Amino acid sequence: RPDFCLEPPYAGACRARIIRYFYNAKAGLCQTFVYGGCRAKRNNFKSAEDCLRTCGGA
Repeated sequence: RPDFCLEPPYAGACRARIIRYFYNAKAGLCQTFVYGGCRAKRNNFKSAEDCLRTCGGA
């Protein structure tokens, strides 16, 4: 699995409330989180499908 998928979700410092997905590697699930709109890291997807396609293979 890609290393960036193992990183914790990153809201960042900005003040928007944008629902995004991250791969939760303990759960083995893509989950939602609130992204603030700046400085996104890579474990931050616009859909569950994109998250799972990227992060959701061994």
